[PDB]
Amino acid sequence: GSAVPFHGAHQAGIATPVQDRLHFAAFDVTTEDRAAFVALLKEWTAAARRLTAGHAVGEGAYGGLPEAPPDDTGEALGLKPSRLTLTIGFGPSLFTRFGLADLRPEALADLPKFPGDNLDRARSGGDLCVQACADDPQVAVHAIRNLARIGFGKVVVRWSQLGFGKTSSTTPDKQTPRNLLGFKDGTRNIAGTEKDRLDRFVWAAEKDGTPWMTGGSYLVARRIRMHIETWDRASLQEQEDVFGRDKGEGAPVGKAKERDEPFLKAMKPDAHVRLAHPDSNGGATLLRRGYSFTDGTDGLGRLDAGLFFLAYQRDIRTGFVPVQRNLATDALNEFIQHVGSAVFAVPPGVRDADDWWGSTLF
Amino acid sequence: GSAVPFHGAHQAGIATPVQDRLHFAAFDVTTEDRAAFVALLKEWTAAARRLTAGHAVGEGAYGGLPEAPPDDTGEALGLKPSRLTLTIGFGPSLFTRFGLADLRPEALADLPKFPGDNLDRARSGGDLCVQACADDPQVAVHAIRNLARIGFGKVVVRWSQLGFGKTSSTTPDKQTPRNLLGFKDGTRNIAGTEKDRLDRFVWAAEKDGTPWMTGGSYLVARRIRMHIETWDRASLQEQEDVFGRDKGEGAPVGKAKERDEPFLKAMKPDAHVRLAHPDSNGGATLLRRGYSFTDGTDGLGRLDAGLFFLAYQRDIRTGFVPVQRNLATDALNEFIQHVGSAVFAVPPGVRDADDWWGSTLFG
Ligand code: HEM
Ligand code: HEM
Ligand SMILES: [O]
Ligand SMILES: [O]
Repeated sequence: GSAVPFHGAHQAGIATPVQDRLHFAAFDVTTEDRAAFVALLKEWTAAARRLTAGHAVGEGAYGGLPEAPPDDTGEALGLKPSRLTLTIGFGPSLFTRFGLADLRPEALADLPKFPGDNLDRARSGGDLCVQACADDPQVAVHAIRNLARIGFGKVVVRWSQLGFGKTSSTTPDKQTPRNLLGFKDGTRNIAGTEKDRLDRFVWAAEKDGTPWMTGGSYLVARRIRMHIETWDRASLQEQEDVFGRDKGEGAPVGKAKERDEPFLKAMKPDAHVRLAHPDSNGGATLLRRGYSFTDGTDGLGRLDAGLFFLAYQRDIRTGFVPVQRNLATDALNEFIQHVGSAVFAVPPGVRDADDWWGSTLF
Repeated sequence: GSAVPFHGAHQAGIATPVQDRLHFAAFDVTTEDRAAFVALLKEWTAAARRLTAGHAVGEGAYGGLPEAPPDDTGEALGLKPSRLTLTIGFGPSLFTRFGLADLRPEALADLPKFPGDNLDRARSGGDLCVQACADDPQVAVHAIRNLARIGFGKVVVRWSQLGFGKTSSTTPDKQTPRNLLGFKDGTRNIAGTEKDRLDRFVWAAEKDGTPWMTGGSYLVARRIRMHIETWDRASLQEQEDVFGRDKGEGAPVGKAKERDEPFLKAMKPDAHVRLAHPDSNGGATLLRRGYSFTDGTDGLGRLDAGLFFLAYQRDIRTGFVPVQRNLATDALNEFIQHVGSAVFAVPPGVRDADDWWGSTLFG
C-alpha cells in the first residue's frame, strides 16, 4: 500500500505500474476567469500532494472549527496511500478559454469518426480530466470526490467512469490481468522500465512543436461496450481466432508461452493482435492503460459490461488514430462497440513543491 | 483469510466477515417449468461450490473441445477465492410461480411506502437475488456473470449493483469502515461471534411459522442516494449532530471511544443513532451488511454517490420496518433519498455436497 511519488519531470499514473482500480472524471469549466482557474490548479495540486501521500487535504477531515465544513470529506481515513496517482489532462475545448487558443497542441488532434461508433455525447469529451488510479477503489473515489468539491463553482463533473479491474500492464515481469472476455490484456505494451520506448512513443518532446507540452503526453479514452451475450455463445476456437492468442496461456497462436513474440502470419488476417501490432502500423506503438467496467444492466435482462480503454502516446496522430483505423476489419468488432470518447493533453510533471498542474501552459 | 466455507446450516455471507466488495444481482424468472427451475438451482449450487473455492465452473475456462463455448468465461483465472460468498434469496413474486403461493413466509413482508421514497421500479424488486461478496471485485463480478450465463433461458438479470467499498461490520475486533459521508458505519451491529443474538434477531426458527425457512434469514435491500454536495457544505458540527457520534473517533456524544455504548438522551432527538437504536424501537435489531456505490453522475455536474443498504433479520415485520418507520423525522433525511428497494427470503444453508439452494422449499 505504498505511495507513488507525485513529483517528476512526468506526471505519475502513466509509466507507473498499473494500479488495480480506476476512478476517471471528465470536468467542464464553468468560470471564464483565468486567475480563478489558475488558483484552482494550485489548490488542486496541493490537495493531490496530500491525497497521493494518503493524507487528508488541507487541515483534515475533523478536529477543526465546529462551524466550518471540514477540508476533507473523510471517507479515506484509516486507509493507505494505495499507490494512488492523480493525472490531469486538458481537453481541446479548454483552449477556447483563458486566451489559450494559440497554445492548443497540434498533437492534440480531434479523432475522426470511426465505423460503428455510437458515441454518447454526454459521456464524451470534457474540458479536462483527472485520472485516479489506486489499488483501493475508495482511495480513488475519495480523491475525485474531494477535487470536485474543491472545484465547486469553477468546474463541474461532466461524466465519470469507475473501473473495477485493470486490463493493462506496464510491468511485463508481473502477472498480466484479464479483461471481461477472459483474455490476458497488456502482454505487449510499454514497460515503465523501457525509458527509451517511452521517450520514443509516449512523451512529447520540445522539438515536436509545443514547448509547454515537453514531458507531457496525449491521452485517448474510449468507453467500449462488450456484447457479452454474443461472446459467451462463441466457441473457444472462435474466441482464440478473434485475438490471435490462445485463451489459457495467452501465447500467440502456434507458440507455447504468453511472452513469446507474435508470428503474425500464423494468425487470421482479421485477428486483433495482427491488426494492432506495431509492425502492421508503421511502427506506431501505444501505452495502453485501461480498465474493465460494469454499469448496471441494459434493461434487457443482461449485465452491461465493457472496457474503458486508455491509450497514452507522443502524438494522437501517430498513435491511436492509425492503429484504430487499422482495426476497421478487426474480428473483435463483432463483439464490441465504442460508445464514448475523449482526448486530452496531459501536461508535464509537477517538478517540485512550488510547481503546479499546468504551470507550463499558464 | 483466503476462503469461506460454502456449506453450513446457514448460507455464508450473512454472519461471516464482511468482505471488501459487492456485486448484487436481482433476477427475474422466465420459465414456468418447476422442474427446470429446480435444475437451475442444482446447476447454480454446483457452480457456487467451484466459484467460492476459486475454481472455474463446469469443465473450466479453456481446454475443452475447440468448437464448444467454454464452461467458464475466464476472467477469474489467476485470481484467488477472495473470501467469496454467494447468498441466494427468494422474492415474494417467486412464490406466484411453480404453485408456491402458500409457501411464501409470513416473515417475508412487503415493505410499506415510506415518507420520502423515490423508488425506481426498474431497480426494485426481483424474483430472486444473488449477493456476491469478495475482497476482489473481479471475483464477485465473475461469479455473477457466470451465474447469469448459466441461467440464461430460465432467468434474466433485472438489476445489478456494484459496491466498491463496505459500510458494515460483523467483526467488531477489526477496524470499522467508513461510508461516503465520512463516518464509521457498522459499530453497533451484530457480530458473527454473537451466536445468541443471531438466533434471536437474524435466523428464522421452525416455530416462527415457515419450517422450510428454518436457518435462513430475511433480507431488505435499499439503494440510498446521498446528496453529497449539500452534505459537504455543512459544518462539521452539523454533520456530527446528524448522527449523534463525532466524525473522527465515532464515539457517541459525550464519550471518548467508538465502542462506548451510546447515551441517547445526549443526542439531538432527530439524530440518526438515537432514532435507529433498538431501545427506540422495541428492541428491534438489524444485521447491517451494506456497501458504498458510485454510478456515474447526476444529470447536473455532480457525482451520484450513495449507500447500498442491506439488512438481515429474523422477521422483516420486526426488523427493518419498525426501524425505518422511526427514521421518518431523521435529520439524515435532508441528505439522503431511498431510490431502490427489494425484499427476499434467504433460505437455510447448503448442508453438504449433495444439497442444493432451495431444497427445503422445492423438496
Ligand atoms: C474491448 C476492446 C478491446 C479488447 C477486449 C482488447 C483486447 C486485447 C488483447 C487480448 C490483446 C492481446 C494481449 C496484449 O498484447 O495486450 C490486445 C493487444 C493489443 N491491443 Fe487491444 N483490445 C481492445 C481494444 C483495443 C483498441 C481500441 C486498441 C487501439 C486502438 C487496441 C490496441 C492493442 C494493441 C496495440 C495491442 C498490442 C499488440 C501487439 O503489439 O502485440 N486494443 N488487446
Ligand atoms: C445512507 C444511509 C445511511 C447512512 C449514511 C447511515 C449511517 C449510520 C451511521 C454513521 C451509524 C453509526 C455507526 C454504526 O453504529 O453503525 C449508523 C447506525 C445505525 N443505522 Fe444507519 N445509516 C443509513 C441508513 C440506515 C437505514 C436505512 C437504517 C434502517 C432502516 C439504518 C439503521 C441503523 C442502525 C440500526 C444503526 C445502529 C443503532 C445502534 O447504535 O444500535 N441506517 N448509521
Ligand atoms: O488492447
Ligand atoms: O446504518
